[PDB]
Amino acid sequence: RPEWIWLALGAALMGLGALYFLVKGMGVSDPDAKKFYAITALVPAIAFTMYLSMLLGYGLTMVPFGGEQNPIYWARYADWLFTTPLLLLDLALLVDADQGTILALVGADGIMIGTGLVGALTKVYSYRFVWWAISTAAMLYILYVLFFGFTSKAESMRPEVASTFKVLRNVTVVLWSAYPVVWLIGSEGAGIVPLNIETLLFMVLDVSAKVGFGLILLRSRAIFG
Ligand SMILES: *C/C=C(C)/C=C/C=C(C)/C=C/C1=C(C)CCCC1(C)C
Ligand SMILES: CCCCCCCC/C=C\CCCCCCCC(=O)O
Ligand SMILES: CCCCCC
Ligand SMILES: CCCCCC
Ligand SMILES: [Kr]
Ligand SMILES: [Kr]
Ligand SMILES: [Kr]
Ligand SMILES: [Kr]
Ligand SMILES: [Kr]
Ligand SMILES: [Kr]
Ligand SMILES: [Kr]
Ligand SMILES: [Kr]
Ligand SMILES: [Kr]
Ligand SMILES: [Kr]
Ligand SMILES: [Kr]
Ligand SMILES: [Kr]
Ligand SMILES: [Kr]
Ligand SMILES: [Kr]
Ligand SMILES: [Kr]
Ligand SMILES: [Kr]
Ligand SMILES: [Kr]
Ligand SMILES: [Kr]
Ligand SMILES: [Kr]
Ligand SMILES: [Kr]
Ligand SMILES: [Kr]
Ligand SMILES: [Kr]
Ligand SMILES: [Kr]
Ligand SMILES: [Kr]
Ligand SMILES: [Kr]
Ligand SMILES: [Kr]
Ligand SMILES: [Kr]
Ligand SMILES: [Kr]
Repeated sequence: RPEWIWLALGAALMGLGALYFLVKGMGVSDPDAKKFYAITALVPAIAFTMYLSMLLGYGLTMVPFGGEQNPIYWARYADWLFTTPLLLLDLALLVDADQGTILALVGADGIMIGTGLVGALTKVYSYRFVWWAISTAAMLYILYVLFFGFTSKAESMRPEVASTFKVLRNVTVVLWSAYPVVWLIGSEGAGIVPLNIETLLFMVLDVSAKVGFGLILLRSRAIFG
């Protein structure tokens, strides 16, 4: 399986990212700051587990569509189901979002990843893209609440919080927006690029969205109470 190279590198970078965050957090006692270390280290730990599972051949299924048997890594969606809500919780704790907003984001993130997977398992080529469209609408709902709602909340807090939140907000909009496009061009969608290139592109986005995001958050004074 040519994609195995990117599964192995993906596992190695998520694993080292998780260990990095844990070692950096050992120099921290602030209760507020520890909550962000715990969440931010768990995200690449979950991704490490799912990349290792896919590398060893677990979390793969064949879906017939477009008159072919198509390899679909469903473990990718299992990873995203747990990690995308932890990343949204990092942002929600930074701007001290209320519990209702937190539930609405988790729910919307559940629809985004759930309909993602339904589309990936859909046997009628055409309907794959209806589910992609619903998943994308849910992502746009999330990015709207983050970009407009959370910025407004962050601007009513201390400037250190507004400043860190804006950088994390900018990275999230850019990286999250790439995912639906990679799905469209990859083996899950139109099959313009082969599985091994889809895997490489998801791996770069995942490492950027977990380790990159995590470095920006945990280097900031905004996480201290
Ligand atoms: C750690 C990984 C992260 C930040 C993953 C993000 C994943 C997405 C934003 C996925 C979104 C998708 C759509 C909006 C369209 C349909 C397919 C998905 C699931 C790739
Ligand atoms: C600049 C990046 C913004 C990304 C988050 C929003 C994603 C798109 C979702 C729905 C459309 C929102 C309408 C945007 C108009 C701008 C309004 C304003 O700046 O006052
Ligand atoms: C056929 C794979 C189903 C995915 C389980 C969440
Ligand atoms: C699906 C679009 C979400 C934006 C809310 C105004
Ligand atoms: Kr590797
Ligand atoms: Kr550690
Ligand atoms: Kr956590
Ligand atoms: Kr996991
Ligand atoms: Kr895990
Ligand atoms: Kr596994
Ligand atoms: Kr799995
Ligand atoms: Kr799983
Ligand atoms: Kr998982
Ligand atoms: Kr988990
Ligand atoms: Kr969460
Ligand atoms: Kr996020
Ligand atoms: Kr959240
Ligand atoms: Kr909710
Ligand atoms: Kr929910
Ligand atoms: Kr979720
Ligand atoms: Kr899922
Ligand atoms: Kr579409
Ligand atoms: Kr999808
Ligand atoms: Kr960015
Ligand atoms: Kr970015
Ligand atoms: Kr986009
Ligand atoms: Kr998109
Ligand atoms: Kr496409
Ligand atoms: Kr990418
Ligand atoms: Kr990227
Ligand atoms: Kr980043
Ligand atoms: Kr860090």
